[PDB]
Amino acid sequence: DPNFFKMVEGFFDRGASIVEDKLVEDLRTRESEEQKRNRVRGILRIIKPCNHVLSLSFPIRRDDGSWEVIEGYRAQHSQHRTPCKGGIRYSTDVSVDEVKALASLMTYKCAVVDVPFGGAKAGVKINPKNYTDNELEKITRRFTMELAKKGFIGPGIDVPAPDMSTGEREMSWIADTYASTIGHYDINAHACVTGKPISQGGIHGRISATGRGVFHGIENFINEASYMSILGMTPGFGDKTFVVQGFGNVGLHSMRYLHRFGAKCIAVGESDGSIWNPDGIDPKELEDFKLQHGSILGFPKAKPYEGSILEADCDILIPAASEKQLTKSNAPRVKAKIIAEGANGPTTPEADKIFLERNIMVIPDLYLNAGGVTVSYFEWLKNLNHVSYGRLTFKYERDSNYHLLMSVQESLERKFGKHGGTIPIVPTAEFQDRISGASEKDIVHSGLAYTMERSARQIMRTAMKYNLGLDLRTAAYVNAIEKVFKVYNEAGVT
Amino acid sequence: DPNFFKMVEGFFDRGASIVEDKLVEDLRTRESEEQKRNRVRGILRIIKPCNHVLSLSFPIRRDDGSWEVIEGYRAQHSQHRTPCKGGIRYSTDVSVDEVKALASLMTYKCAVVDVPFGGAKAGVKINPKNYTDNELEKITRRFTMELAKKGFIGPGIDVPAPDMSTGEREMSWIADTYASTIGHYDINAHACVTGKPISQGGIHGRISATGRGVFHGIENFINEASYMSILGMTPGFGDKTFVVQGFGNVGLHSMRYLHRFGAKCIAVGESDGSIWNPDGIDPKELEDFKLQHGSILGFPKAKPYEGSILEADCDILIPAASEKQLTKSNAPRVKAKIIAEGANGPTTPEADKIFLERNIMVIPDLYLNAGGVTVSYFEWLKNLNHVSYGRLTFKYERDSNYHLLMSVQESLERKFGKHGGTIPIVPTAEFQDRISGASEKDIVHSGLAYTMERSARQIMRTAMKYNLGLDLRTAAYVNAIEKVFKVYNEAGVT
Amino acid sequence: DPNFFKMVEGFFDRGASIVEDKLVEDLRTRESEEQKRNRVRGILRIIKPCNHVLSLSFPIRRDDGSWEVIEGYRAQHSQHRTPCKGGIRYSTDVSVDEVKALASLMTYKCAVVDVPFGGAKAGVKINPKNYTDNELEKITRRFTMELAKKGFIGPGIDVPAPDMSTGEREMSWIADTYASTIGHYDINAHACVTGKPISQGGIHGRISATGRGVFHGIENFINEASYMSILGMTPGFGDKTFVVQGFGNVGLHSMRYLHRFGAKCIAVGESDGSIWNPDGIDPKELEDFKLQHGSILGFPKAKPYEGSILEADCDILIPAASEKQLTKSNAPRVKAKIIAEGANGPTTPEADKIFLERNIMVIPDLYLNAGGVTVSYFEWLKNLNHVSYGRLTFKYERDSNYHLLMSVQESLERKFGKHGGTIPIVPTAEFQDRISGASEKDIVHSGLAYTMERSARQIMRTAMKYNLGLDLRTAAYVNAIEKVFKVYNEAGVT
Repeated sequence: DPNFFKMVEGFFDRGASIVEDKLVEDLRTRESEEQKRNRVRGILRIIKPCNHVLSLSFPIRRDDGSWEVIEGYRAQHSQHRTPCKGGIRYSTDVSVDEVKALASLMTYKCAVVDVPFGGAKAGVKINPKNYTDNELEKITRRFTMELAKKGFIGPGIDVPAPDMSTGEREMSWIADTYASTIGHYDINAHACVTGKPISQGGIHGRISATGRGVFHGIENFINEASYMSILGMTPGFGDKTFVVQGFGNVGLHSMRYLHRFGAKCIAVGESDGSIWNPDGIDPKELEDFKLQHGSILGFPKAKPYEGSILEADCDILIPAASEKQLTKSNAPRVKAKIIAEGANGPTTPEADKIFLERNIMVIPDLYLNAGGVTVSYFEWLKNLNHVSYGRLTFKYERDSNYHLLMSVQESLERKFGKHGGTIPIVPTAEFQDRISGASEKDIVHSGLAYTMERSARQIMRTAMKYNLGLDLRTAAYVNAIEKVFKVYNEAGVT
Repeated sequence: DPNFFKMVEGFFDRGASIVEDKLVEDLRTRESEEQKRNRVRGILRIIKPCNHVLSLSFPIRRDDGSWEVIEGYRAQHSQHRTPCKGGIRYSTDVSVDEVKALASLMTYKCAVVDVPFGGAKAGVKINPKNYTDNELEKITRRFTMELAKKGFIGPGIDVPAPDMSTGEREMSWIADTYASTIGHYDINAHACVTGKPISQGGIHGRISATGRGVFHGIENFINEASYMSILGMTPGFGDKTFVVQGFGNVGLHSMRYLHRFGAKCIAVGESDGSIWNPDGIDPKELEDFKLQHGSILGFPKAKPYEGSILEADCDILIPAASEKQLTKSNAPRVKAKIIAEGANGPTTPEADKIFLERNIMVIPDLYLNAGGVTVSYFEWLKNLNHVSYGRLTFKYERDSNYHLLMSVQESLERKFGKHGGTIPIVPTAEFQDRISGASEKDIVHSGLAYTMERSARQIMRTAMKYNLGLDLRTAAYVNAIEKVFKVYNEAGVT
Repeated sequence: DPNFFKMVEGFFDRGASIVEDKLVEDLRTRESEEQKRNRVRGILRIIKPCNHVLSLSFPIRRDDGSWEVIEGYRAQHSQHRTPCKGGIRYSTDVSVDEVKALASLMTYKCAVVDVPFGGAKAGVKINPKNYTDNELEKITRRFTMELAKKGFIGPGIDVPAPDMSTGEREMSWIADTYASTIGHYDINAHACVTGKPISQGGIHGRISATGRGVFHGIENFINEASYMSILGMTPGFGDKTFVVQGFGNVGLHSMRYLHRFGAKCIAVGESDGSIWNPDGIDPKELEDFKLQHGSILGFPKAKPYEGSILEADCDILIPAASEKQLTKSNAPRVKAKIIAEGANGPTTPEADKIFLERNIMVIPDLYLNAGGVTVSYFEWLKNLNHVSYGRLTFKYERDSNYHLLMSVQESLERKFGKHGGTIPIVPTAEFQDRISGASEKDIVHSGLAYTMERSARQIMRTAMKYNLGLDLRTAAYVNAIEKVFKVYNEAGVT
């Protein structure tokens, strides 16, 4: 099993060759009179590497007293985009290659969903379990101060992002550290770091967002008639059967939203055990069972599944919090029509080739897991604006709606109101509840869904343009590479 | 033919006398107990001059190698407004008076359309044709660095604007130079310079905007019944006949939009030649003919016009990219009912007096050519916000519209739905396309049209207030002078 | 042959063990009541690593046009000292370990001679010969801009230093780049980079200084009676015979100053060839012969030396611009009484052990090659002061001297001047020339000699304290480690 990093480098090279074969044909050819093959190759070679990587060896004092050094790597992929986003990870055995490849992946993920951010990644070689909470807080504070003195962390340059390992308390600590080290003089200093708690300007519904994104992404490919016909199944709006690997938060939200949309979860797969039901599993009952018991096994009115969850005859299979569980041997054996990646690199490229051979759709992880990035971008914008979304406009919109309804009322009474009185002023119960229950979370949901729909449409158009019938991952990579090429090409280079 | 600069100074003096005769009567009289004639005269004398003018003599190295100096003049008219906008021009024979008068004109143009910007102008004494692209890039970079070291260019102080001579590539170079010289640390540094390409945060539809503005401006005066009655022609919404001088981009967009609105272009005038048709000329066919041939002469189903395009019996005459083509002798000879200025100073003040004598409407250029300024201001705001307009609200608005339609559906089924089913949920085909095709360009168009309508209404009110029946240019100048007077008078002076 | 970097790490560990065995005994024991062995070990572990290392992958455009990336590594060892000095090297096959070990060596070298600077090193993976002068200038400018945006280069943080590969033209380019990128607003911005040309505030006599330092260092050990008696030779002020390996600038200045001091150079060794004379070689004649011919072979009144220059029966042997020419086998064979290192790592640690066995003195390179660092520090101070040294005081001092002489004159005439007139007012011819020829170069020479004498005295005291009879290198390393320990230990740690 090759590392994820050679995986990313190969994906970039594969997309780069295809996009280079096309750019020199249509626009780069008229861009300059001289030969453009070398010019585009040079642009691609400039795009490939990560611009900045820095290593910090900073002392810390343990609770008992050790005075030992901690090594932390910060990688900023590029400064084409000035504001960058970078997740922070506290894990043993991190490398400089770790953060370089993750920064490249992050900048491409921001590119595909049209989020104006560069890619970055911070990795601290430490085991969070071994060290106490106070020691972890001191490590975070020291790392933040050292990173700030070097001019990396900051609203203008780089915004931290919460990885699965890091909680929001760490980011409250990071925000306090930045406020102390650099100062709260600037207005934009409030938007220094994302992932903040709600009282600190934090966006609402952030935890569900990633899972929510998955629920949208699959939807955007289910609605398409062409791909569903190519696969050979009818579009499964409500009759689709899906199973999920693992019980992560993203998987939980995804299965809840799929059940709300009408889909049925015939089985749930997890490392500890698998649960099988003839028709479906209740998301709320399963969630309560998991929160109390701690394991999905033993669910009432359910029989544990025997075998491999990947090989089940489901319409959709969603691997979540999984790394290379579906191997080269697994791909021919599985009969799932659609594989939707909820985690990073759930499948091998050889398995992808096998899927292309057997005409099993793979939906790229890069498009799916960008909901959290989009919502973090929205939260950054909210922190910059310093206003809850729609605060000044909710009553204005509802007054406009009521006035429109009253206008329809008066017009109907004027024309057809000679006998009796017409009452169109009454709103729909769902619409009335939405008007009364209007909040910023609705705006965030609408923006996330709109961004996901646009990204899916652009991915489909790119796949059609380059004749990638089923290799959606390559199409997404080509789209990201084309966008980055464009920004760099027309941006002046000193 | 007097220079445009004595023209501007005389316009300012003419407006200043009229506004001074009025301010001391109504509000300045109660403002202070003592004599106010001298106080208002002092305010006007302070308003008149340009605050700052700076000359740079900076070395450049030619491709062959010459080591020769370049002289560049930067004029900021005033700092009453902190953010200023200033166009950059690369032309031989520029002067300090050049940039002073152009800065005064720019600040007045920003004032009339309620754009919160001061006036500025940069002029570099050089011939762009003689020097190669690399030499021009080096000149731009050196000029930008020298201007930045003196603290003129910057989001807070002064934002460059694209003149007809300068392309967007020069402004990409200027943005890169500013990012290098001062740094990308600030968030607002992204909004340092307007006119950026779309990938860099550039506004969409900028090229058409100026022409679009013309199409709106004339409209805002066609709809008015009082002025049309005074002229003596019926309001020509669709039966108006218009001709244009030159084939500039502004003229092209103006004639296309006029044809879409229903107006007919009986003839097209250009320096190379003129084309005459009995009824109209197709904008798309003429545009294709011009792009291929390079000259409008020889258009299919058209006969070249013999004589002077200015003297044609058109309802509307639009000079574009023209300087004093309509002289004192021309004004009595022309029979066009309306002259709409698409360029700076197309007509002489003596010709304006003759037009007032013969009751031929002149629509001031200051109000017409401000569409580009307004759109540049919108793009600056977008760069500050770092968000495409309406991104978070499009789906919310369309969901609200669908909910309103469904509410009307349910109410109609409740009242008149005893027999059959009513279907008001279906939107208009045009409305449905607009909902599906919603984008930022629509918002920019709406904002530009709203600003132009407001400016036209204020100009009409000012003209009525000061008894300027047909001298709309003087009314616009008086309005701008009054606005500037107000900002300065009630702002504290150290 | 082990790398120089394992050499430095082993030297640091060897010194650290010895200094740790002593600190816990005398001062650290009273510093804190609890156990101090672990405390001192922790301090040493914090001291060892380099705090910051950053890698830049920046694009450049070749003259033909290639658009290819350049990798450059910057290592700052620590910030215990805020102003750091770092040499810049343009050489193929540089590594991050390269710059880390060189930064550690530089900070220790600054520590031994009491120069308040931290250690740093910049290494660019490129071949200067392949690229043209314009390409090299562009590489330097791009590297400087990228390093400045990250807040490394600057008077407060890090000052560049000229390596043997880099000329002063590169540093003029670097100074211009820093002035453009950050700005000349600050007074201290003049002192951003050392190694400047004289017109730019550059110190005089910088080129000779390193060689001059060698001439002082050996002197400071020749004058000592104890070490010379231990070796078993009489102190050779004028009868000493010395030979030099290579014909570097440091070697040239060293041999010229030794000849002026009265020493005789019986033979000169170089890679191309060796020249042998019974008594001595004229430095000026040899310098002219080398500048014209390009090789020392064929010198008039000289016979080429046959054999190995290292094995010659000289009193002093000075390797210059040499790397591990004296190996383990060489050490027993050589009969030179004193080996004075003019370059970095001329000898292996095994050869050092053999020298200790055979009681042949080795004078550490760290103490010898610090003259250039000291003079660069003096030049930095001059740039900060913005005044040539002694400008306001030369005439004052000479007036004071003349007044003292006249006072002695008058007193002698009062007491012994009854008969005749006494003339003590006349100064010594050498003293009169020095008074007339007073300049800043004399002050720089005096400061360099004073610093070298103090460093030699401290090294001797440290060697006596720790019972290192002949291992002067270990004594110097222990002294540097003790100084760094002190600064860190008594400085507060967050």
